[PDB]
Amino acid sequence: ENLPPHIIRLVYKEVTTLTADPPDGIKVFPNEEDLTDLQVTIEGPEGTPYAGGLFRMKLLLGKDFPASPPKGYFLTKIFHPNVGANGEICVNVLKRDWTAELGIRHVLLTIKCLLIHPNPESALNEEAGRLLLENYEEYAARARLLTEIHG
Ligand code: NA
Repeated sequence: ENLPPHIIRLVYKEVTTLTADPPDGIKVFPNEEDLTDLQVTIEGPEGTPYAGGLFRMKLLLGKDFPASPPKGYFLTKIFHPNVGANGEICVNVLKRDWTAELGIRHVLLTIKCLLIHPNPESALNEEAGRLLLENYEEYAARARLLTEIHG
């Protein structure tokens, strides 16, 4: 398409490998019609305020993938410093150490890991970031309540 044939091949193969052998806690649900839009679920890790939740999310392979990371959104509502009001996952965090040799597997691991260790210094959710830093117990409680409803 607007993606080079070698990127198409590499994406399709990497998505197949993710269907068969995903990171623990992660499942992928490829769309046969749009290679560029990938639905994913991530289990809220134990030992975090997201424990027990199943978080639906999607990746959109934009203009400049793999020069830039895919765009990520949580579809499951969440109270997390790095997730904005439309469910967008902070681009600046996803871009840390990004190079074009990275792919979908790294993006999904980075998101899963972000549930365990948020980065409130790059807060899209200003209140989440503030509470995490100033009153963690209240951050955790808000996040646990939302996880009970939405996860
Ligand atoms: Na962090």
